[PDB]
Amino acid sequence: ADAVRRAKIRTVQHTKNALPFAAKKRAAQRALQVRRRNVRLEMSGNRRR
RNA sequence: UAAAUUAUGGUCAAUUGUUAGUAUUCAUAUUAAUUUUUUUAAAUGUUUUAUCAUUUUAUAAAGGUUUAUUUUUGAAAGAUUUUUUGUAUAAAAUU
Ligand SMILES: [Mg+2]
Repeated sequence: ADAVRRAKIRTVQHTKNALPFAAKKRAAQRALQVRRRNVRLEMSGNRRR
């Protein structure tokens, strides 16, 4: 009975903390995102002849 | 071919753990799997001016390809001084 109780709140905390955890791990990657690639400029740069 | 010189009148050792620094496993370690994790969907407001203008704002990517590199006198710094003057443009060297 308690093993299902441990499994229930782990999925309950996952539904609540899906949105705020996705914002912090996005901002943690943006600090390491020095000189991101612009993909629409490389695809327009390959189009030029 | 110098021929054994004669108080042997001083023996009682070494080890108390304190070091002038590349040290070797042909089978173990590095790689991918038994395991990876987390995101991202473009379409964009730099600003002051004397106003249809003028003053300040000098290294984004792909492509093409390089033996090598750095420092403006000029703009600013910057001053009760002033000449667009204050030695920047080069060499050796190693695919
Ligand atoms: Mg000056």
